[PDB]
Amino acid sequence: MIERRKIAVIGSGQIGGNIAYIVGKDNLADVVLFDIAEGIPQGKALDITHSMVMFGSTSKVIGTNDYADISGSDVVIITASIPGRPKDDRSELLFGNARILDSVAEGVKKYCPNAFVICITNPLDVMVSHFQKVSGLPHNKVCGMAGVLDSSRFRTFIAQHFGVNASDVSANVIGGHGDGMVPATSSVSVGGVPLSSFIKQGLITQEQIDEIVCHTRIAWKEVADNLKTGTAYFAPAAAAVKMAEAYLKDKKAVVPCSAFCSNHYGVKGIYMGVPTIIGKNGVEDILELDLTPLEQKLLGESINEVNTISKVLDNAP
Amino acid sequence: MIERRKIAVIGSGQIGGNIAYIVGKDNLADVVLFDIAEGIPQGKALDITHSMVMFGSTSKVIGTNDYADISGSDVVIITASIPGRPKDDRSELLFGNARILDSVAEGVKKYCPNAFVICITNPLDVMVSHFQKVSGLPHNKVCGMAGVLDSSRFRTFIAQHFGVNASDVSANVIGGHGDGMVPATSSVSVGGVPLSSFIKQGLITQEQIDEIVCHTRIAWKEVADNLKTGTAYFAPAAAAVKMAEAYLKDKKAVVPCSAFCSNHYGVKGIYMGVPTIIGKNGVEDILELDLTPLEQKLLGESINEVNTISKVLDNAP
Amino acid sequence: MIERRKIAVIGSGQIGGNIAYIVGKDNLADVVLFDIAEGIPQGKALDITHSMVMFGSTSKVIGTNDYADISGSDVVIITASIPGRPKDDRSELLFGNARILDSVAEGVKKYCPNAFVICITNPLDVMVSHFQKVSGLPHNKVCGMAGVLDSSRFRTFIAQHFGVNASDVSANVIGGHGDGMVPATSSVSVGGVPLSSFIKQGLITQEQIDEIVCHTRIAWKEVADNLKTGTAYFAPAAAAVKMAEAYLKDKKAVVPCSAFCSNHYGVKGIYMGVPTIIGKNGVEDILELDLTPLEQKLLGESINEVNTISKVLDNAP
Amino acid sequence: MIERRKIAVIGSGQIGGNIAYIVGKDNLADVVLFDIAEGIPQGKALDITHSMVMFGSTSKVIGTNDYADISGSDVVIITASIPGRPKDDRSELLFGNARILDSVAEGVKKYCPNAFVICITNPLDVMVSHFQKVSGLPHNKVCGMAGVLDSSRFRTFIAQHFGVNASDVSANVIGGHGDGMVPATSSVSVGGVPLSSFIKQGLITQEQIDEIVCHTRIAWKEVADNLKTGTAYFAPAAAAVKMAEAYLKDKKAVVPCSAFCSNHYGVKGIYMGVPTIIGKNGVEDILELDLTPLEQKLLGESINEVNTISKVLDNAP
Ligand SMILES: NC(=O)c1ccc[n+]([C@@H]2O[C@H](COP(=O)([O-])OP(=O)(O)OC[C@H]3O[C@@H](n4cnc5c(N)ncnc54)[C@H](O)[C@@H]3O)[C@@H](O)[C@H]2O)c1
Ligand SMILES: NC(=O)c1ccc[n+]([C@@H]2O[C@H](COP(=O)([O-])OP(=O)(O)OC[C@H]3O[C@@H](n4cnc5c(N)ncnc54)[C@H](O)[C@@H]3O)[C@@H](O)[C@H]2O)c1
Ligand SMILES: NC(=O)c1ccc[n+]([C@@H]2O[C@H](COP(=O)([O-])OP(=O)(O)OC[C@H]3O[C@@H](n4cnc5c(N)ncnc54)[C@H](O)[C@@H]3O)[C@@H](O)[C@H]2O)c1
Ligand SMILES: NC(=O)c1ccc[n+]([C@@H]2O[C@H](COP(=O)([O-])OP(=O)(O)OC[C@H]3O[C@@H](n4cnc5c(N)ncnc54)[C@H](O)[C@@H]3O)[C@@H](O)[C@H]2O)c1
Repeated sequence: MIERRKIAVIGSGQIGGNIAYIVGKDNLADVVLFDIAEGIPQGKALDITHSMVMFGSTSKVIGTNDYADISGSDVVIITASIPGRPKDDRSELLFGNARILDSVAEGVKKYCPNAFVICITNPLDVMVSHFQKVSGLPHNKVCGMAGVLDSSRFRTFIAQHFGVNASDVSANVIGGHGDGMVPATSSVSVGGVPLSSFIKQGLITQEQIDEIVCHTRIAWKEVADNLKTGTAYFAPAAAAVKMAEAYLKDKKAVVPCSAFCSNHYGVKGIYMGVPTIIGKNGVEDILELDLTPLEQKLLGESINEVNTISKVLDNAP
Repeated sequence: MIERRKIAVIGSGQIGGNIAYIVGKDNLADVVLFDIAEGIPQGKALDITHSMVMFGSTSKVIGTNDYADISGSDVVIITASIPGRPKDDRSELLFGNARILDSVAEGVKKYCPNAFVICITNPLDVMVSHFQKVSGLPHNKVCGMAGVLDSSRFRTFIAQHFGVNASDVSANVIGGHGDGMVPATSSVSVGGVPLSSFIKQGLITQEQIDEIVCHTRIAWKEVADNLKTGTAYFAPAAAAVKMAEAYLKDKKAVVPCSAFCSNHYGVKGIYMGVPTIIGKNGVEDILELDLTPLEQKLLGESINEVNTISKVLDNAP
Repeated sequence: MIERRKIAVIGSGQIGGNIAYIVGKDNLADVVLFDIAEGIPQGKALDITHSMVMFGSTSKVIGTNDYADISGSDVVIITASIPGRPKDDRSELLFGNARILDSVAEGVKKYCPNAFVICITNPLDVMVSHFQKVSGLPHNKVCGMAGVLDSSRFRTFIAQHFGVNASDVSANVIGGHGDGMVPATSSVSVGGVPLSSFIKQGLITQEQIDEIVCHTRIAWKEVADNLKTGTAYFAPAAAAVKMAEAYLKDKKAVVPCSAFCSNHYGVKGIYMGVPTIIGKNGVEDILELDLTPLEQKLLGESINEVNTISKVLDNAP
Repeated sequence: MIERRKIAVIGSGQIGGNIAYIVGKDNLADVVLFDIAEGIPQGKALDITHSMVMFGSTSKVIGTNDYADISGSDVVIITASIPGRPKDDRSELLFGNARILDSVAEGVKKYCPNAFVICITNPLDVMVSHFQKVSGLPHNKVCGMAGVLDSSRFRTFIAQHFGVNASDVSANVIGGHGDGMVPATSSVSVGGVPLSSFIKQGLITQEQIDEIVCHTRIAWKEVADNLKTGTAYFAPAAAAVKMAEAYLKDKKAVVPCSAFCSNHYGVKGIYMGVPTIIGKNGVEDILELDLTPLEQKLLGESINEVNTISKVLDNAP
């Protein structure tokens, strides 16, 4: 019997509200906006409900403070976080958000244990690992949104240099969602043309490539410093929706995200940004990029960052 | 010559940013986000720019505080306003927002005087009238967003009662965007069936229609009371986009909006909520609904409330 | 566990192929194109498959001659028919297509008895009734596409007169899909304005309305006489997809279609064109239009046509 | 002034009608369907017109046999051809179709000389060269659809092997649209990973790549053999629309098409399959792929086959 698709958004702040907005606009699923703050999800849900007829969507969007309402959710997107932007590093939110995810894990485990969980809450890679351990959900049904955002930024900056449609730039960011993230320049192409060729042709310099890599790594601060009252939320929301689409429509889409990687990239069981295939069984495979020796080292340094913050969490107050 | 469509969003707050998000997502046009507040429009533009590749759109979205950047704009959407939500009525911000729109009027007059202008700034009907006077733009190239939002709520509430797709409800709200808005119950139809028939069939009572009419007029408060930090912004943004679409696509679409009504509804030249036809020449026509004596009276009261508040603004002490 | 939606198209001729094309384009479902003609569905499926990447859809489209391949189909759309356009009346195909539907009913009953069946095969209303009797599927899970096509034509012609967007014209055609079909002028509106008002305003004449009614009734011949090699197929395909959308997305959409009507319009168990609500349980309700005495008589004459052709079939060779 | 976009489709057969269908569905532009055959374009235009309200599009679609009706066309797409499918090679219809394109050239030269012209008529590369010469239109405003169709098939077949979304495969086909097309295997990547890496990882063999390359070159026959009444038309139509989109939306999109290559791939001025950048000024650039010695040679052979057949047409007996 046909049932409507259902996405639960845990945390109805800046990102959560836009996710509901976009999901509703696309008629991808019904949405449940969950939050502990009185009135917030209810007001956003009512507002978004009014827009549905304008978009020609019959998606239902409700606000709640009750985990019972996320029962039967196909996808759970976790945006829940302590207030205030990070000053210097995403891991400043580590202790507070780990405790939030403990609570979220109990709600999910009880009401929708078969859901595909997409974590957004920072510090992303550590939070995803934490959520999986506490919730007990299968590794392939729990992942983190990060790579799509980082890679979209990487692709956009390359596209802005060459003056071409970013959809025609292929480019990946891998590793942890932090300073150590690795935009893999070696496997970048624009319409099938690699960066090495554009260098020979005189259309881009290595220094320009290095600036694009740097820009990608610290892009979050550029947005956050301009917004002042918080961090990026339009693109992170859009990225979460693309990931939800891949699962709900069984796309077998190649998606860079934080996934449990245990037989690739020289690691033996860790959550980190890698190119995955996402479909109706969640994370169905991981693909191995052709990394240079330098890039393999940078990835190693990224893995170290993830392990370091993970150990800090294991010795929390 | 093919040129990209260009939409200028004046005021990059809650509604302005959402308009930019959706316009870009749909690839309806390039977007210029204008604001006086430092950082805000640049930050949102950068964030939204990163999402464009996720949506498969090539729309360019930039942020600015320089009116020279809105030149050649096909459409201008004005959300600029002084801070703080309305208490009981929308017409408390009259003098401040009139002052803001003077600057916008001078900006548009200089850099894009052939633009279709859609005002959203409250108090809507007076602001629209004020902008046209100060700007000197043709009456048919200046209107206000209100009816689409109110009609959308009206359609939504009717649809919830009957348990049907709101897209299959036809319903209009006319008059001023305030407590004296007139949801024309006589114009209502659900897939060809009118409310009178549904009463006779016993599928809706007169008391329920009264509640729906009331809900529509006070719906803005229900949202604001729950958001607590401001007024509705997801649905108002979407409404403005639908109006922009009608213009840019030359749809000849029926759009309830605040337009210069010169020879309909017993008025000689006033900006108020009416069902217009919008195409490439702006407001191209106005339709005449079959209003009941009661609805004629309610609209008459609505017309007076506009002129009352309009004359107060003319008498600048 | 998330499974892809599946639509089976029985008959991969002119309409069938476009249905697959559009369903695939929209990524509404996977498609199985069934036909008895060797090579035809396979070639169309391969061709349409190549277009999927161009549309950004991951829909799978296959061609088959084996009813086993329609197992687990959520929706079955029946386009199967004997060759050649009708000369004067759709019922010329009655005897041949009744026998085809006997075969289709066995395939559906065995492999996907829980499917929502949308019949297109002419003579529509009699074929739908025939399919339901032979297949044994519930009345609410078997219907015929016709009203959406007839009403879209009716709406288009009205829209073409007034020079407005047809989406803003509300108008229904009811009764049998034949010469006796009833375009209900009484409940037509354009942006909430009834035709009676446009007559008073001098914008349309009753004779012009009568021509639009006639044009609607014989529209099929206008298309067919121009195509020469067959009858209309672009719009009928689009109409079938809208009906499939309503079921698969649980829209509660108001859809004029041939449905089993037993407590409305003065009939006690007959398939005929009526305004329905379609959702995940198929035909979930029928709505009652406000018909004039003249329109009630015309509907009576339509019912007689349907019964007459139905009796002819009951006394087949 | 906002004006509607306008696309003229010259030749309203299998491909032409599908282009009209999709353009209208997407509301990309108004459509003029031109043909010499009586009734055909009028019938399809009327049929497609009825579907517009179903799709929620206001695109106007008309049929004609008068070149004056294609005036002011932003894009012209040429499908006009003599009847009958190709036997073994596409270059059998040279003289007949060259004669047809003379008429189209004179029509476009008179009524819409600033139009972006996309030729589809076979033999593609020679027809494109012929049309530009006879029409006198700028080289950058005239191109041929081929590479998008071939690249789409190439991407699709690669994607089927790896079991991933074809949209996440980057792959180009260059050279002539014939047996000497060159699927550049060296340009292939699946989410950043190249075929060389997949070979090393043991996820694809060299023999399988050879089969995929072969499948791509002969794919047109597989479709034609199954359709039996003609050649592929769903995917070719969609390809032409994607090219029109790139122009009308000013996408700066990477489009493999038959373009005037003057200073790349070792040629001084010839129409052949190359990766172009298409925007509002037509073909705005050409990208240089890193071809292997073998691929350079295969492309060289392809270039000769164009000039061979091109010189045969220059020598009109
Ligand atoms: N992965 C990424 O790439 C990425 C990108 C941007 C932002 N982020 C992160 O996403 C998170 C959300 O960002 P935002 O701007 O939407 O934050 P926000 O402050 O706007 O929203 C957070 C919401 O979480 C709610 N919340 C707090 N405690 C909760 C609990 N116990 N249960 C449920 N809800 C609770 C709050 O009420 C608030 O509405 C942040 O941690 C941010 O750093 C991640
Ligand atoms: N018509 C309707 O139905 C409707 C519905 C909802 C809200 N509104 C109204 O729309 C307006 C905007 O709502 P919001 O929530 O986006 O407000 P907001 O406070 O979030 O945004 C207003 C923006 O205007 C900017 N601004 C201030 N002075 C300016 C100037 N001189 N030039 C340019 N920009 C300036 C501010 O920096 C701010 O970013 C309000 O007046 C609100 O009452 C109307
Ligand atoms: N309901 C409506 O409003 C409406 C509108 C237009 C057309 N139609 C009808 O739809 C039907 C299809 O029209 P079309 O133009 O697509 O016809 P078509 O001739 O192009 O296609 C019919 C297909 O049915 C196949 N077929 C024949 N016998 C079969 C069997 N036993 N099992 C499976 N398939 C079989 C044929 O091989 C052929 O491919 C016609 O009867 C036509 O009158 C209905
Ligand atoms: N580039 C590619 O990859 C590709 C792929 C498939 C097909 N094709 C080619 O595209 C062309 C069209 O294919 P189709 O299946 O649509 O063919 P079709 O026979 O279905 O349609 C051709 C149309 O051209 C019309 N026509 C004939 N003479 C004309 C004239 N002087 N002016 C205007 N119109 C005229 C005919 O009436 C007919 O409707 C063929 O040449 C085919 O080989 C190219």
